[PDB]
Amino acid sequence: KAELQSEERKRIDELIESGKEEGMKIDLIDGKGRGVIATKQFSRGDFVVEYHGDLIEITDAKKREALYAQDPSTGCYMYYFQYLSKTYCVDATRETNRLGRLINHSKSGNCQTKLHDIDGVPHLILIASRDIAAGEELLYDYG
Amino acid sequence: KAELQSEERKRIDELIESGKEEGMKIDLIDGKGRGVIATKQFSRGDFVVEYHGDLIEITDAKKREALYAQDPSTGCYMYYFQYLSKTYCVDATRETNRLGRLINHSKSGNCQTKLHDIDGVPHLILIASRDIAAGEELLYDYGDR
Ligand SMILES: *CCC(=O)NCCCNc1nc(N2CCCC2)nc2cc(OC)c(OC)cc12
Ligand SMILES: *CCC(=O)NCCCNc1nc(N2CCCC2)nc2cc(OC)c(OC)cc12
Repeated sequence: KAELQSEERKRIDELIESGKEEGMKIDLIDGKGRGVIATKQFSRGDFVVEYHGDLIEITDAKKREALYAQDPSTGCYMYYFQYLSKTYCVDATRETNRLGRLINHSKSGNCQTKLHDIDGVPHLILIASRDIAAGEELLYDYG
Repeated sequence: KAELQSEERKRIDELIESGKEEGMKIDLIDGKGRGVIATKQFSRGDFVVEYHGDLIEITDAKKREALYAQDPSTGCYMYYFQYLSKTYCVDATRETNRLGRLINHSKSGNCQTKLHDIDGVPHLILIASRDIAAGEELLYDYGDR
């Protein structure tokens, strides 16, 4: 073990809250376009990056969705989930410098999502679903 | 006022439970592209069409989102809402004969959303936000409002 689990949790909390993202970079994938590449090896289970965005409840998510007035054909950055009796939305619509929202989707990726609680506040993170080689495209799937 | 409210509530319920979607058609909208055009007049407040899809709970919404495994850049047909303190999703991903999911979005729209109850079951419907003349493209706004 619990000590090591608590200590790894602390390192994940510190990375999440620091504002820093390492071990990855934006690159153009041949025949695909923009994507995120691992610039270091990842082991199955390792923290990759947060899917960073504003955490809001469903009422505020509806207010935001109504006001963006963006066309739905271009995709949505608002992700919904339930956590301890509440429904939340991680709204990553804002065009920030964060890499989590840039990781492409795949029918079989090397990143999976997990909810990571920080003092009763859930964070949507990407963890490695298998071992990842440096240079591989980071690809998520829901799962 | 209660009589007119009840008569209309029954009119909306019958249309939903019959599958028939009258006064509109699929068309190449002038100067834009594919959409839905009104083929009759609609007064402000009138029922236009339901945003038809599978009504599911959040657990099943997560499983479907995981199974479709679609590229998120092409848009999403899964609409999340709260009704009587419970979370729902109307999933219109399936390509059916239904027109509601084909109505284009616009903040300058002529259709607004409303949650319409049928024996405790919420249905997401589109209602005319203003008068709509025949030949106008139907366009939705997410607002109530
Ligand atoms: C990030 C916000 C977002 O994209 N939300 C998507 C909500 C579900 N998708 C969707 N919803 C509707 N509605 C909901 C309320 C009545 C009309 N119409 C849609 C229409 C289209 O295309 C015409 C799409 O395309 C993906 C999605 C719709
Ligand atoms: C109809 C299903 C759907 O489109 N769901 C949208 C979910 C929110 N959008 C979104 N989410 C993520 N996540 C969620 C869990 C970690 C990764 N990544 C996204 C990435 C991209 O592009 C790279 C988009 O593009 C619109 C949306 C994402």
